[PDB]
Amino acid sequence: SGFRKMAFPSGKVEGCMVQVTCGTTTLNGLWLDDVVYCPRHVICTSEDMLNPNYEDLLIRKSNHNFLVQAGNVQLRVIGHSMQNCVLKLKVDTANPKTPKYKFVRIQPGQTFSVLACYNGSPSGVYQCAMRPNFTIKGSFLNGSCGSVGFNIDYDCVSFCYMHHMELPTGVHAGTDLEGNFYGPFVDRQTAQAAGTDTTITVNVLAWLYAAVINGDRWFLNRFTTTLNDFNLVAMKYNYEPLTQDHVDILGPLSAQTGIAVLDMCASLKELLQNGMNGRTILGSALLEDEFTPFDVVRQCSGVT
Amino acid sequence: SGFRKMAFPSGKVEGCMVQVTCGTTTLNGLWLDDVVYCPRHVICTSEDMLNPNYEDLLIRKSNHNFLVQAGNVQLRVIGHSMQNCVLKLKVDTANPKTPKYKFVRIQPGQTFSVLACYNGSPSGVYQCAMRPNFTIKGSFLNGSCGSVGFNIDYDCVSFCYMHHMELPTGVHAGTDLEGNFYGPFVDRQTAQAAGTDTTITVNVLAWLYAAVINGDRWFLNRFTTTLNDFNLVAMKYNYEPLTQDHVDILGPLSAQTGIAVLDMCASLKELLQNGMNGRTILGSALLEDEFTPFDVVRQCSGVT
Ligand SMILES: Cc1ccncc1NC(=O)[C@H](c1cccc(Cl)c1)N(C)C
Ligand SMILES: Cc1ccncc1NC(=O)[C@H](c1cccc(Cl)c1)N(C)C
Repeated sequence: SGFRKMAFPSGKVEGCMVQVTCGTTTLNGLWLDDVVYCPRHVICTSEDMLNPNYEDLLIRKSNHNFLVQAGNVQLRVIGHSMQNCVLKLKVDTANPKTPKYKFVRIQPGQTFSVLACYNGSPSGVYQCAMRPNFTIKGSFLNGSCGSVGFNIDYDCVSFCYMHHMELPTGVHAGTDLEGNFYGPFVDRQTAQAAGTDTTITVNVLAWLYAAVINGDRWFLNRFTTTLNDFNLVAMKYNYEPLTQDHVDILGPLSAQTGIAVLDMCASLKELLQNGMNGRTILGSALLEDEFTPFDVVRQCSGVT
Repeated sequence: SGFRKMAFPSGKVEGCMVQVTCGTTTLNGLWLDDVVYCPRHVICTSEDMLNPNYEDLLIRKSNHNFLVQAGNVQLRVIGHSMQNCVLKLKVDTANPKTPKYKFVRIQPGQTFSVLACYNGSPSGVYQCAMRPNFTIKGSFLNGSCGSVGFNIDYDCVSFCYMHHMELPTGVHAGTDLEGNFYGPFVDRQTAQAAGTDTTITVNVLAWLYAAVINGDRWFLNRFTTTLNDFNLVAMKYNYEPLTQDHVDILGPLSAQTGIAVLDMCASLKELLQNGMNGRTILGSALLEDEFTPFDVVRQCSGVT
């Protein structure tokens, strides 16, 4: 029993973190096999970030200009290329701590763990959701660029995020491991619109199922609703519209608790319209949306 | 910017987790040097747990009855002893992944990360506070016994908790790594009173300082208070009394923000008496108490 915002064990990722320095700038790199991945803005100075021409800035750089250090050992850079907003530094040594890995571009609403790093050293691990607006609400200071997000299936690490930028609103933006930004963001010091964000409805419902499994059942009621009726309430409260695909994904949780998905929707509708009346659910006084149905099943069954 | 409930990187602890089996029961062990540590209830069957005589149950056991497996390798047990509520299994091989470590008995109100494990394999990592009543609100299922709590200073892991029991109320109890339970708990299947819990006042204030540092300042007011006036409010709302030692510990945060500790106390007093009026602080609709002043400094400065 109990339900916590749990991150994956970070060990396999800690063994991949390196420090990358280019001129005056130092940030984090991810060392997988014989390639070190890092944000391309490592080649910029403060005068460049306003509107950098990354192609021209990278032309003034040679393999010997990129300093890569893994703990105390210096890696030898034998190749360098830019792929979208990431730099790929070929080194002469494969990382002996390279786990089984994949690069994946996650969907908005999905979750992942972040290993925050500074100077190539890990400081902490936390669980994040990729917001429907493609930002993440993380915890990152200057020096954290290059820190990554990931999921773990058995022994395989699926890297899904690389931290690049803090927006003027304090929210975070970054790329997949091919260097493609999530959302409309660009890697330059300009005011950037993070669109309207919505609450991940299927995740709130998954968390309500976690609450029932763990004993928090005060919010269950004698009501039901329909997808169209529920979605009229979701639009009013800026919640993502619920689809039959979402209902299908909540099937295991509906089977486990014996509570039909539309009956849980009616509980959510009443919570949206009336609030919590000063009560809490799983230690929270607000509707939590950063747990997927998969996360709830995983945490409630004990998958390692 | 941003503030998250962050756990320490779990890597150094993952390399210590083993599976311990005694007869029918399997739980987690912590392998440090040539000793494997685990809850002593591994020697019990379901008939024993109601009122076990651990001394007599351990007498029916030999070194060969304790099966220890680290990943796929079997460890050879050459000694066994009981220390309070923990068993210490001497093995013939020192763990080559043993980090620099210490055993510490943490104080109530202090925080630590938990690496939840099943069959010797890690499933997730989360940050916990030792409640003033010596329970922890974690996330543990059957099989998680032997999972540990820890803090990390530079390269040294300070192990502070070993999970033993879920109380009928769904909260968690365990021991330090010498086998002494935190609180009045005993390792037997009996109804056990977890005393009245209070909110960790110094931690709520630390979190209010984190909120100001990160831009959430709506709760700041034109008022002040005194330790005695504030403590009249803390007693009414079952908050731990604030002492000058707590004020001293909040000194770095007071120096950084320029907000005197008693002025922050007056904000807390008004939040306690009026609620949040439907607003949030650092993404929360309730006063968060599981961040110490140290955690706030660490997260806000970037300690790795
Ligand atoms: C300070 C900080 C805090 C938290 N997360 C990231 C940063 N860094 C940044 O946002 C900036 C930057 C500015 C503009 C565009 C981009 Cl891609 C990056 N770097 C270059 C220092
Ligand atoms: C099921 C479970 C879920 C979460 N955390 C722990 C447990 N296990 C327990 O609480 C029990 C037990 C019962 C009584 C006393 C003690 Cl010390 C232990 N074990 C033996 C299964």
